[PDB]
Amino acid sequence: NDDIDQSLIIAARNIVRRASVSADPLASLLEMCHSTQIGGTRMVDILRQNPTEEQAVDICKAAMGLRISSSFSFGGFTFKRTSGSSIKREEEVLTGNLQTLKIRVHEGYEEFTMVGKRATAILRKATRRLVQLIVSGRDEQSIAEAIIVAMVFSQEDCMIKAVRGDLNFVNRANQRLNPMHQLLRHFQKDAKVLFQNWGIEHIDNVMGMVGVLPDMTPSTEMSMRGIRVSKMSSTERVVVSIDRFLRVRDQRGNVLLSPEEVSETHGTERLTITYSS
Ligand SMILES: O=C(O)[C@H]1[C@H]2CC[C@H](CC2)[C@@H]1Nc1nc(-c2n[nH]c3ncc(F)cc23)ncc1F
Repeated sequence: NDDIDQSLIIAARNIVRRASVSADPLASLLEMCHSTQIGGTRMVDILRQNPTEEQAVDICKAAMGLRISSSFSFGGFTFKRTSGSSIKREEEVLTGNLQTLKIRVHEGYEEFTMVGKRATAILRKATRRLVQLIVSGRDEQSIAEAIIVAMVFSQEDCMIKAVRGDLNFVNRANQRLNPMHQLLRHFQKDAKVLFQNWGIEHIDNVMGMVGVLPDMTPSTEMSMRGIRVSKMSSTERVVVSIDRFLRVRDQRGNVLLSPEEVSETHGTERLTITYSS
């Protein structure tokens, strides 16, 4: 039933936002999920039996020890590893404003699939290197957003040095964002410099694959390095941890979800959401 899911998501998102601004968001979130009711039934009972995988929903599921999708969310996009592997190595890099950031750099060749509300992509990358990106979204803006995420996700030096400012982004709870999100929010405010310094190259026009330029204009002759455009599976469930501030981590310690990665809501629920604590 799609009506339950639509309302569950709407409820989950509101709960995570309202909990995130608490002193102990995890406690606050557990209180809200126990008493809030969707269409009569208690929410806890829905999470236990509902198959929906969503950022806010999987946060709530994780909060009560339920298995969730191994995939992780970054910049709104759901990354699933199709091939390859990497390992973590806390490096320290230098931005284009001489600000130092301690970043978890991933070493190894990986293949991914990015999925978003308004764009998808296949992303090949390796140690601080974007090999290939085949984005395919709704329109210009939705596709640019997907490329910005890919560039920041790649951890390439040109992207790091493309920073032109001091990164002091905070969240609803007025806490500093972790490095990778600091970079992301900066290049979402304006990706002008990022796209210039990324670099262009000559492309060999193949069907479907169309190139794109730093101004977001196509070309069958030249495109940006590794980035192509186009037009148009199973789920592994795994145990996950959650801490005070609703940061969900897999066993290997990588942040799968956080309040920072939940979308905004439309708030036209088909079922009855009574928010009790
Ligand atoms: O590293 C983390 O703790 C999180 C942070 C928020 C989302 C992202 C990006 C940073 C990351 N989560 C995860 N990242 C990765 C990953 N694999 N290969 C990568 N290359 C660069 C990168 F940058 C992250 C990754 N694999 C599993 C994850 F679960």
